[PDB]
Amino acid sequence: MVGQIAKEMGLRAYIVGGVVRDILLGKEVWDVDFVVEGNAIELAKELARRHGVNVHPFPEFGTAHLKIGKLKLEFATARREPASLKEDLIRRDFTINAMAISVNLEDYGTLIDYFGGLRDLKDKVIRVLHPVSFIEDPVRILRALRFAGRLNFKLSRSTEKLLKQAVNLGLLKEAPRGRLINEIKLALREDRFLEILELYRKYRVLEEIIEGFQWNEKVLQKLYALRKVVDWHALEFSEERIDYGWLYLLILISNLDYERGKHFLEEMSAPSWVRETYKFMKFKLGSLKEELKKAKENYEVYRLLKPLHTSVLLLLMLEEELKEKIKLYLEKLRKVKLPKEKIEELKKELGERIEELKREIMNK
Ligand SMILES: Nc1ccn([C@@H]2O[C@H](COP(=O)(O)OP(=O)(O)OP(=O)(O)O)[C@@H](O)[C@H]2O)c(=O)n1
Repeated sequence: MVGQIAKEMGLRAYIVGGVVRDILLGKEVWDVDFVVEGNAIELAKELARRHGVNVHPFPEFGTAHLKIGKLKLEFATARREPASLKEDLIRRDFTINAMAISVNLEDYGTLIDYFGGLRDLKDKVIRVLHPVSFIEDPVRILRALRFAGRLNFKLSRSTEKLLKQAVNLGLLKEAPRGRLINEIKLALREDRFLEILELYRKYRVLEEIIEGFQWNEKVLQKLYALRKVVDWHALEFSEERIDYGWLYLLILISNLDYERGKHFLEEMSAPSWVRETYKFMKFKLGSLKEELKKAKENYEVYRLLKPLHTSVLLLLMLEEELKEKIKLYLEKLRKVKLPKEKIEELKKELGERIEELKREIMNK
């Protein structure tokens, strides 16, 4: 599609960055990013045209978003911020993000590796292009680790020292907060997110990020324990799933104050029930686990756990004692139902009698 228009336009168009990586590693992505030696916006406009699909150009920035099918496309004009592709690439973060694939019909299919992105790709390694890089875009500090987390990669040695420097230089602080919180967000959407936390703690990045936070053993314990819990509840109920990353985020801010914590979650654009989970854990959780343990009958447990959110329950499973309790609630007590004739006999106040029959049959 693009290669042919680039012929008609006599341009050169390339697939660039993570997408390429995702391809070499065989991930599927319908979000595809290009860099153009030529006018990108018009290439986009003609692609859209011939497909007859709506396209949004961005004249100021010089890019265009357009969506072919459920597949998404963003065309960007090459820039050094003319510019050779190698210039567009050399400004990027990591070797494995620095590659490109030709849609140009002559070299079509070609992986373009200047900095050894493929070499470094097989070697399972996070390597920046140049050493100033961290200073250039400090958010990368996380992304690096993030990559290393998701794909199980090691930092380049030089990269390692570079990163510890940058961290230590508190660049992590002086970077605009918005991009950082953005990153942390995208980090906690990860399946490998725990390993990312391993790297976080390793470089102590979080201490340069959130106000008043530091790491303690118990936190880590309950974090791993959380991974077990999430593994399990994800296994049993496939329809009951939530985005679990938040939990771990929460587990970090637990020892923190409620003021700075809720400020931080609102800062994290945490969903309502998330910040609500923060509030309920900060305030009434002690009484919660107490009266949960103070409940002798299965139905009392039922009446205690009903109004509350699921994530909160998942958080309540961390205590060894309450494990079998939550197991009973989730697998049994909440599964019990009722016939007709009896209801009609209670009808001859109703919900009273129903709650009563609940209390009666549930205890065993
Ligand atoms: N802080 C950043 C953000 C991104 N990039 C560059 O931006 C491109 C893609 O942006 P991004 O989507 O953030 O990185 P991806 O590798 O595509 O990973 P993902 O799709 O998950 O975001 C890559 O070439 C990368 O080099 C960068 O150099 N520094």
